[PDB]
Amino acid sequence: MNIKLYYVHDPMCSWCWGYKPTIEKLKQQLPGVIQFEYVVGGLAPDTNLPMPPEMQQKLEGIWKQIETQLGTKFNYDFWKLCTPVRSTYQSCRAVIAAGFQDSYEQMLEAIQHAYYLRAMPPHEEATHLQLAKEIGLNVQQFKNDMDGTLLEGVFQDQLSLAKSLGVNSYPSLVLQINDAYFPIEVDYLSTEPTLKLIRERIIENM
Amino acid sequence: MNIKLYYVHDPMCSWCWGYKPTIEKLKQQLPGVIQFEYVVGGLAPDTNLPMPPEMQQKLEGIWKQIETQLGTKFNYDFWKLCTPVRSTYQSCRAVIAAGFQDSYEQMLEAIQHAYYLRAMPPHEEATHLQLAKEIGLNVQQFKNDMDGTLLEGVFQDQLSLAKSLGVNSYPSLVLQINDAYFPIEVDYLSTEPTLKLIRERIIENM
Ligand SMILES: [Mg+2]
Repeated sequence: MNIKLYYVHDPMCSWCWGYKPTIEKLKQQLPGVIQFEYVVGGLAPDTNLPMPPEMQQKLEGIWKQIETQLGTKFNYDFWKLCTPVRSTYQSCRAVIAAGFQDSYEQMLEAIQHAYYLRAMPPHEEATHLQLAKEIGLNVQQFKNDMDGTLLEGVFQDQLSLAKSLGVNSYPSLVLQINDAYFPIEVDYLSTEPTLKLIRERIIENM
Repeated sequence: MNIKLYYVHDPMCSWCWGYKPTIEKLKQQLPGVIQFEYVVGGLAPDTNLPMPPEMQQKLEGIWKQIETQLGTKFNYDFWKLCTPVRSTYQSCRAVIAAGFQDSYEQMLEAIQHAYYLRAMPPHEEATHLQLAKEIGLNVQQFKNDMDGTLLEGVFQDQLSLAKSLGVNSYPSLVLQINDAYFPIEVDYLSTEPTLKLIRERIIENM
């Protein structure tokens, strides 16, 4: 029997940044027989149009919700210092490209820190290349990888997979057992109920 | 995947009687893939040696501990009304003979109630016959099965199975997953920690 937990996220998703300490603990605690697979869900298509000011006020107020409920840190200067753009695809391509040099998780964290703490635009090339350097990547290979057809192939496969798993919001977990798929509820604060749900599913399917 | 939970017990073990409501709940709650198997371990070989006063007092003090810790019921008149004998192989034969007529659990409970509640001597043949009659067994067949070499064989095989499973004392639980065996700690007051131990072990071996 073949068992996999998909974690469907976006580097620019606020709740996923709120979820970070728990999903990392979850992945560490998961039994070794379960593969863990990240899937970018692709929160917003490529675009250069600046975010209209109502959408900016909304997203800012969501950061404050997450801070209140989860204790998550945000540098609110992002809304003052940057021109926010509703576009997340480049940041998904950056994490996948970093994954080619075995640094998927290091780049994911670096983009979340950039966006939520460092007041840096997470959709910009300048940010991605500055992060690639900081994280120790071969910057030139990372830049060629971002622009190659191999990466658009991988990226497209993950966007289709997120829709195929039935995911329309982030973060989401889906557990696969052979040919069957089971959504798993996210618990933001604790790993214990999530592991219970996973073990229970596996055992009901034996 | 072949999964089996062995419960190793003796009808005349007083902690097994203290365990009874929890082990019965456990057996009801077990996921359907796990088979439950009773194994008699044979606390003490056949004998007529009278239990002397110091051991009668030690065993009665254990009954009090069990009552204090678990709320278990005892009729202490056993200690005034009977001549106790530490001899349990016959009582193990009796539950196996009742199992030949699909009444293993009914005879096990009738022996516990006879010993702990009815102040009846649990090692005496007259007790076994009386319980066989009270639970509605074919009494003639029960006596033939008790005296036969067939039952002696099944009984010796249980004594060897219990020792093979690593068990010297009761109650004990051992989980078999294919060819691997895992001791599972007993929790006298609830099933939830024990089910979690079982689920964790199964997922850790697949
Ligand atoms: Mg004795």
